[PDB]
Formats: sequence, C-alpha cells, structure tokens
Amino acid sequence: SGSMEDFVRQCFNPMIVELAEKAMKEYGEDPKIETNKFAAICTHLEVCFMYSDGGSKHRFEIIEGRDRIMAWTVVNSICNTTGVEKPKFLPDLYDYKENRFIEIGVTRREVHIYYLEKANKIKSEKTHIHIFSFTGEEMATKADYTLDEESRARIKTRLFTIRQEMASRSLWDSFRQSER
Ligand SMILES: O=c1cc(-c2ccc(O)c(O)c2)oc2c([C@@H]3O[C@H](CO)[C@@H](O)[C@H](O)[C@H]3O)c(O)cc(O)c12
Ligand SMILES: [Mn+2]
Ligand SMILES: [Mn+2]
Repeated sequence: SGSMEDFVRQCFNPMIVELAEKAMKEYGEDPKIETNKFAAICTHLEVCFMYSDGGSKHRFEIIEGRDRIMAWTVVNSICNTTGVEKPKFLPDLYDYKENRFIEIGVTRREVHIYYLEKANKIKSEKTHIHIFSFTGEEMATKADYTLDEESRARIKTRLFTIRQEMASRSLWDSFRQSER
C-alpha cells in the first residue's frame, strides 16, 4: 500500500517517521510493504509524545521511542529512586506526579477489547493503562485519565484528523481492518 507510505511521510514529523522505520527493520519488517503497520507505529509514537507534553513541565519521562539501553536506564533508575516495582516489559511513560508507569494503547478496534489485551499481557498491578481510538473513545485504569480534558481532547482530535485524511485518500478501510 504505497499510497499509505506517501500519507505517512506527509502526515508525521520526520523524527517520528525515522524512528518507526528503524523500529520495524529491527523486527525484520519492511515499512514499504507493511504500510498500515508503519502508519500505526507512527501514530502510537506521536500519541506518546503528545501525552508527555500534556501536563506540567517534566511531569512525564518518555520511555517509548528510546533505544533499549537508555529505556531500561530510565526504568531501572526510576525503580531505585521511587522504589516502584520493576516492569517485565518497557512501558510507554513514567508519571512523576502519580509515581506510576503508563502503557499507552492506540486501537482501530474497540477500546474495551484492547484494554483487556494490554491488562493481560502486562500482568503487573502498578502499570496504568490509557487507550485511545480514532473515533473519540478513550478508556483508562479506574477511569483515572491522568491528563486534563483539554490535553486529552488535543490527542483525540489529532487521531480523528488522521482518520479523516486517510478516509479522503481511501486508505481508512484497509488501515482499520489491518490491526491484529
Ligand atoms: O516498535 C514497535 C512498537 C509496537 C508497539 C505497539 C503497541 C504499543 O502499545 C506499544 O507500546 C508498542 O509495535 C510494533 C509492531 C506492531 O505494531 C502494531 C501497531 O502499533 C501492533 O498492533 C502490533 O502488536 C505490534 O507488534 C511492529 O510490527 C513492529 C514494531 O517495531 C513495533
Ligand atoms: Mn511501548
Ligand atoms: Mn503502548
């Protein structure tokens, strides 16, 4: 789906597109062939960055996007300084205000299905899950949404805009049905 490749390179900042290309090739996947997955990885990374800008200065440490050594440097450091237990898998963010790791989900499916999958693969009581969709729906652990409605609205409106531009290019149907 090379027209989706064109969309991704036009839609996302070059720093995001470059990181997503690297991430896919690390798993032997070709961004030029799995173009729907490339778009999905760019979207999740953009959401993670928008979320980290969503509250007070330095509220959040970003873990997603970092090379593995630096990501685990951030996590092991945080788990020595704040004493919070050590996750088995790298989470997306750490929230200094609530003293918890956050896992961010972005889904073309239903939020409840994706929430349960994240909860099950995580198996760690401490990690806060926040799920976004392209349709305006969000859902978070204990209905605790972490950010104010205005910052969440920026994220939800950004995902809608992406869905709308995909739809105008007849890319949305394939993209929505690509997720597994
Ligand atoms: O770097 C990666 C990061 C993640 C990823 C996904 C969700 C998160 O919440 C998350 O923190 C990280 O997913 C990747 C996937 C797949 O990306 C699909 C769409 O994001 C997912 O639906 C699939 O399950 C994934 O395997 C690849 O194929 C390749 C990759 O390099 C990556
Ligand atoms: Mn992640
Ligand atoms: Mn995530």
